[PDB]
Amino acid sequence: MVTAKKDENFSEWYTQAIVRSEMIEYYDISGCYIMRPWAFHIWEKVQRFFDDEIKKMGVENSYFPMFVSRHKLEKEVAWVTHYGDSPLPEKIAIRPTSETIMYPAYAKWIRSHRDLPLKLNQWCSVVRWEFKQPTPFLRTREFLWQEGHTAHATEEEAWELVLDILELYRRWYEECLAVPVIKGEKSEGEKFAGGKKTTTVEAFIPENGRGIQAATSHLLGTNFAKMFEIEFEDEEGHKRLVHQTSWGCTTRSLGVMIMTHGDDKGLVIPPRVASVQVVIIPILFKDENTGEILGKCRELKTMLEKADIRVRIDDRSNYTPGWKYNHWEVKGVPLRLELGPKDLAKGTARVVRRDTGEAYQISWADLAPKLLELMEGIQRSLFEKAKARLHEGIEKISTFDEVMPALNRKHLVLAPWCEDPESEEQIKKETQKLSEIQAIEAGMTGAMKTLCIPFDQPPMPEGTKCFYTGKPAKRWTLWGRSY
Amino acid sequence: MVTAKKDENFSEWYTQAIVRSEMIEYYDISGCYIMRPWAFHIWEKVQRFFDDEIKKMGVENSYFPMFVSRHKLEKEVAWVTHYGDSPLPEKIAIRPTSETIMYPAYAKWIRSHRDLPLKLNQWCSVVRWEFKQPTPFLRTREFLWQEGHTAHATEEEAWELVLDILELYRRWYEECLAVPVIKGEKSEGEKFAGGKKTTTVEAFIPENGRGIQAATSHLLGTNFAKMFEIEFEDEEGHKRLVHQTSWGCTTRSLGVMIMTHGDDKGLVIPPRVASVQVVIIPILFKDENTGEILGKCRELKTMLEKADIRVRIDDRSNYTPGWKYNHWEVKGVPLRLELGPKDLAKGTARVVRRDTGEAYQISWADLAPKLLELMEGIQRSLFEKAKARLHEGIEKISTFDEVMPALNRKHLVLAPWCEDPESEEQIKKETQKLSEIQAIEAGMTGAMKTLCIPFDQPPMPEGTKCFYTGKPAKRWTLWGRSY
Ligand SMILES: Cc1cc(N2CC[C@@](C#N)(C3CC3)C2=O)cc(NC(=O)Cc2ccccc2)n1
Ligand SMILES: Cc1cc(N2CC[C@@](C#N)(C3CC3)C2=O)cc(NC(=O)Cc2ccccc2)n1
Repeated sequence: MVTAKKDENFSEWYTQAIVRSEMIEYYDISGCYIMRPWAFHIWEKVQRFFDDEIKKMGVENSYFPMFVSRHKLEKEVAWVTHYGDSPLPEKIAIRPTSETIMYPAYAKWIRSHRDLPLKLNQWCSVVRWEFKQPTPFLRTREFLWQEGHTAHATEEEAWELVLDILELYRRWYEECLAVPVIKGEKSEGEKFAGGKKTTTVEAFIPENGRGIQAATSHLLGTNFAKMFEIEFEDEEGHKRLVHQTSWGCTTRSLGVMIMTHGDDKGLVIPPRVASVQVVIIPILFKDENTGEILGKCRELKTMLEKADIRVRIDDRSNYTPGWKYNHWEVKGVPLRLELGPKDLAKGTARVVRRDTGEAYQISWADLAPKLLELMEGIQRSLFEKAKARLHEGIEKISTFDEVMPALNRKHLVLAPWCEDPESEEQIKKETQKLSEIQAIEAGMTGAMKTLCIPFDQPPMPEGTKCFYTGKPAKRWTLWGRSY
Repeated sequence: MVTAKKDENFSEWYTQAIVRSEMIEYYDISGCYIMRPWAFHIWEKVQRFFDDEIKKMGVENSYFPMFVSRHKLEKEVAWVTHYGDSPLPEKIAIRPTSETIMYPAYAKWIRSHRDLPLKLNQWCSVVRWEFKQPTPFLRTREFLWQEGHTAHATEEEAWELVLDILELYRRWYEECLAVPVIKGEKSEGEKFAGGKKTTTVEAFIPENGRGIQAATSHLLGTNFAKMFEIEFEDEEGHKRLVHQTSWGCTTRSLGVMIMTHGDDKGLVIPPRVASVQVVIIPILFKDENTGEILGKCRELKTMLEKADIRVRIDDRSNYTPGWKYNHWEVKGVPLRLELGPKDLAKGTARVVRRDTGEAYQISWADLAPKLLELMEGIQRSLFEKAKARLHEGIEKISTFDEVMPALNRKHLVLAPWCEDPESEEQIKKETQKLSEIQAIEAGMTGAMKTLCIPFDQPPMPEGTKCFYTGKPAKRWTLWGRSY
């Protein structure tokens, strides 16, 4: 049983939810966590979704080495310096990302416009060795991801791909994980080092008021092509720099999903990614025809699987139905199906949905289409409720004086901004200081930073001033405390 | 074009075959190679096969960290000692294998016999940092693999799983990759450190006479359970050690496939793993109805894909058909389909098989079933020819005096052996010395070691003596030079 309340001690709630559901195990190296099958299966599902989608775009998978030489990297990094006891003459780094590993090869492979576009992806893990507090799934020292890297003859084609991938990330979060996200452009201070423009999808954790970057898609432009001499010839033979993109998304997505839909009973997993969509729990009275009940459960499982419903029967005789109900609730199975002698006699089954607890009596003949309908209802309900919480979590403001009250309500702020990079640094420092003072009156950082400049922009009145500098505002920008 | 001959300079042939087909790219860290899509797709195919098969056994995937603490590992390793410039207080190692990473968790997770069997697998890369000459695919410093790890209430159930997995590895090599392998038991000196009994499938490279371990499946017994205190209670409450297995297989399999089937024109890829099974090459005379020809090629592609045949049309107008024929031969596509105006007029297509060059004229209505039949014929032919070469490569001998002649014929030897571990060390040293002398008369190591003790044992006459010690022979053992 989960016993911390999600709305009272969120940190303890999260730990209990992911440990008691058997998703994670701890490890004696800080910032690294074991992903057990209950979590890993969800990763496999979103991996298959994204892989199928980028394959349709002509992206192909590959595998590049986990090590990068010092001079290539330096053209929060873990450095290998010894094999056994023998020092290496040049230290080598574990990849935090693979631009410097892949792009010398790109420079070799690309010669003609006929070689473009080049589109590669790899599924691997990377290491970003930071000393700040790690969080299971959300912010870890090693994490699983995919990184895609493309090169194009024109900036416009590269940008179109940046946005196509960002839309795939929106679908990963909203359509698979039922997590609402906001598409936007990163600030100059927050964009990828060396890139031209970084786009992002941002999510929100209401219980601690924090934004979090859900995935990222970078227009690198010609910057890395200049760095690595990646050029192509047109048909007349003139050499030009390629235009590049890089994009990535990680197991952070699972953590965001967990935090968005979980409740006081534990996990709630959206049906579209749940490894068990329906758990069948037979009633096993000592004084019943148990073989008949179990046989009917097997028949129902076969029937549901013909509709591609993922089913598990928990026929263990050493646990009670009440124990099983709690067990699979903690694990987030979206539907429970109960079958006992009285149901058998009626030709029906009792189905309980995990998100609301509502129960249904459903005839066996109706079971497959009704459960498909119910699972789409659960998926949409999880998304719509999360989207309403996202909406309620964003305050539209006009001046910096409104920031700290809004942050104290654990909200994000949407504010007109002049987009001066110095002003973002100053806002970060000032909000951190004010947060510290408030903490001392009270008995992760308190700084507010930009999350993104949203693609969907409210109207900007003619003389609207920047909320911090008073200079002419340029765009509406989303800010908050952040991971 | 490949221009080194496979039977004249095998090393150069192999390099040309894997580079000119765009399977590999070199890298500025020795022993690490980039896997380009043409190779990576084959890895994806065998990964899907093996993953589906172990899922049917109740194995579930997971992900454990790439780092292991020094004391846990030490309860050819690359050591991380710094993040940026900050030294760590305890150095941490990159996994060469994950027993010491996973089994503390196993000890925590396993409490009751009801928790058994526990069956986990992960797909990842590992690092074994050796200074010997590396070989693309076959012997690398970092390599992709899967490692499976199971725990059972009895030794017999664990052993049954060891053999079930070994059979899956036989299917991986023989049924997917059309590479014949020999199942056997490793010698005491060659078995997994800490394990009870190691089983193996061994393959053979005729051109350099070398055996190579294709995959491995270990009965760990209770040894690691003792090391890590992995115990379970029976229903009456007595604690007993679990019985464990570990097994692994790597991208080495791709290299073995390449070496087994390739020819002087380049790669030959078995249809069951070829990412392009049929390449359609339209004839594109300037004075023809090119749109009609290309339209028919599209129709044929759709028809073939309804039979799950993997098809690519090479409709590039800037290369000749002869250029395309060579291009896709070098890449190992098992079937080429040619279509020009005269074929269109006849309602047929011309199909050329990559392994033998035989051509067929096939009606469009017959195309799908005939090509399925032809691909199964190519697959079986590749396997049967490789199996005959394996058979011709093994000499059954009686005394050590016959070893060096057989090795000079680039053969393996099957010999009666007393199985004394000291005798294996002495045979290794003696054959290395004799090889060195022969080298100096002539203008990788020359040592002969055990490859395995095959499951399929010839009859052992009553008084048969060991070929090296003259003591009573115990079993027939397969020896050769080795990777
Ligand atoms: C699990 C996960 C995810 C991500 N990040 C980054 C942005 C990104 C996005 N979008 C990546 C480009 C794809 C993402 O997901 C980052 C991380 N760890 C770290 O920064 C290291 C760390 C560890 C402990 C505390 C503080 C920092 N850990
Ligand atoms: C690609 C690949 C494969 C394998 N091995 C091992 C046995 C095994 C089997 N069966 C593993 C258990 C699964 C296998 O495939 C091993 C390796 N590198 C190494 O030993 C490191 C190395 C590098 C250069 C020269 C010498 C040694 N490199």
